[PDB]
Amino acid sequence: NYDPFVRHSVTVKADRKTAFKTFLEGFPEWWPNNFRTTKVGAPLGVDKKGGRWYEIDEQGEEHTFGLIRKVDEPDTLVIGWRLNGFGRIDPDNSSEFTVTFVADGQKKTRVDVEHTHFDRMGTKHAKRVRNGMDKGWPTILQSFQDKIDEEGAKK
Repeated sequence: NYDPFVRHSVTVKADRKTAFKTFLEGFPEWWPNNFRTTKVGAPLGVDKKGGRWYEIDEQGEEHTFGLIRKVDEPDTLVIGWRLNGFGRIDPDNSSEFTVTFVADGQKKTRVDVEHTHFDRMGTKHAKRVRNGMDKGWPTILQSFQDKIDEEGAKK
């Protein structure tokens, strides 16, 4: 991905409702990278009323934030990139990925994320992305589907 286009696809075990919940409404409460404090797992994570991904930073609530331009219910989320591992550099502006949750009636949901702007824009752009995405974002998706599995049929 990212060189041509970057796409995220996960399979949710309990409908688009839980996919959206676990992706937006619950940012820092699952089991991935989002469990570390002031990294991506402080008592906040995502702001529903304003539309941005950020946590309460220890220095004074001044965290890099995910640029939500569209919060379209449990369906689609168009957000610009922020930062994951807290050990990486990102512009906190462009990137932009359209999160498309494709609902499966049997309480299943395949999300297909179209991401194309910042990372695609060449070696160094994608290189600064890889600086801390590699052990975060893909891993987020794992624990993401895993806690969703809990909400669905793990228990």
